[PDB]
Amino acid sequence: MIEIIRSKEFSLKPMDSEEAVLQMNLLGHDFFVFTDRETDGTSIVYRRKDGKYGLIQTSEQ
Amino acid sequence: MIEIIRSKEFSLKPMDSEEAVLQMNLLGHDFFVFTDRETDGTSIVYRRKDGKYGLIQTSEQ
Repeated sequence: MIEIIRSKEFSLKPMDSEEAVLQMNLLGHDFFVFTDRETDGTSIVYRRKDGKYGLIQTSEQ
Repeated sequence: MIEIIRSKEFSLKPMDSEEAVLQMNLLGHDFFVFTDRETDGTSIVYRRKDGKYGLIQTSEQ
């Protein structure tokens, strides 16, 4: 049985995806939360095992 | 060489993590973007291979 774990802080301090993914790779986590200082908005960086990375962008609706 | 791919839409329509993770599991994606209608804020649901799920919450700073 799973638990869905609530966690906000990975790094919230705004940085590029390259920056985020960098640290995503340090944890070895399949994904990392970062905001992009451009707009200071939330964008998540994930490990695309195809040789890419999956970037998501949320600014609410 | 990677590309960081920009994509916002997985489902932005606000739903619980359970709801999101459900569909995360339909894609087989290690993670899924959903907002939580509670506050209508962004929270990402990810596949914790430990038998959990990783939930992230972003409401900006």
